[PDB]
Amino acid sequence: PVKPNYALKFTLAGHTKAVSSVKFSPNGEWLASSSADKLIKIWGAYDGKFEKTISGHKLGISDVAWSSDSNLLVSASDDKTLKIWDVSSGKCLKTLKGHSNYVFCCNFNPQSNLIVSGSFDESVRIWDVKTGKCLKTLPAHSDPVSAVHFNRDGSLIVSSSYDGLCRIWDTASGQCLKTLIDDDNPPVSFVKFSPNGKYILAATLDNTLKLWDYSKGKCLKTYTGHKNEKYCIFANFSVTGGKWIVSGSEDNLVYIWNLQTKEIVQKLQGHTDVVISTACHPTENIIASAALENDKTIKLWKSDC
Ligand SMILES: CN1CCc2cc(-c3cn4c(n3)CCC4)ccc21
Ligand SMILES: CN1CCc2cc(-c3cn4c(n3)CCC4)ccc21
Repeated sequence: PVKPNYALKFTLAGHTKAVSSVKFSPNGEWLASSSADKLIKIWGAYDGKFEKTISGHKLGISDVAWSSDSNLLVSASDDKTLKIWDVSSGKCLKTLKGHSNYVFCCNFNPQSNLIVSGSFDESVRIWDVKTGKCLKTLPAHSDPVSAVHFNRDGSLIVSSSYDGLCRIWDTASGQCLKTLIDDDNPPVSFVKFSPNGKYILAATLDNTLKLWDYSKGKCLKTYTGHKNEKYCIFANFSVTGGKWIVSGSEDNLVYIWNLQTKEIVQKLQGHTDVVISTACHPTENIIASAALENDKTIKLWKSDC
């Protein structure tokens, strides 16, 4: 396919403040959302049907992430903690304490025995899921950490920060293996590995996404056309159909680029505030998007390709 044709299927209302993050469960059945309203909500991935609310954080939530078996969630909160949740029972299994300021980002490793987190306190922490203990504190950056992500076999962590750096860490040793420096260093507002783990996708607050070969330490692709100067917006690799890059934008649109040609192939209209988060379904051509305070809704979009 040369262009996808995503169309709005469902609009999911329920959060009473800005939505911060949406994530599809690895088994494809569910969507989790986090919000400034201190809640996690679970929704059906295919019908958008509200399932349940998970509560417990004392302040807003900035991020949520699924374990690989789709049975657990981890959330990152302004209350300086992460919480590990059993989704079926709703129970908080562990409260991960150690960060000294807002926790902004989180992720399980593929094995899901570890959680990585990034904080306003400028550190990256690695946690043991089963014990709830912090295993390593990495002196990762000199400004708030905007994103953290494990690669495909969990051996590496990538982190990004308003200090303008992306760094690659050895999970086991905690050593910094790579620092990515462009010809300039605008604040990096998001980063994640490509599915094959050979690239990293990095968002910067100069309306630019970049695809890096992080080993070579060189930029391969650049994506522009959207607006991103203020917020940390999630971006994605869409791989179920055509190979796209997907991102939210501060002009209330979802942007989709051809990964190879860097050309915009679709802009999804519907939201009425900044689209802060997008997620791509693991097996179907489905995108979830979520918006900030003036909108508060989550949208599910489906394409034939
Ligand atoms: C309520 N607000 C305002 C904008 C915003 C942004 C985020 C966020 C978290 N993460 C990202 N954006 C990218 C990687 C992790 C969370 C909460 C909020
Ligand atoms: C990744 N970075 C860059 C700037 C930033 C800002 C905040 C933040 C959240 N909240 C505040 N600041 C005040 C009330 C709630 C969290 C993470 C980050």
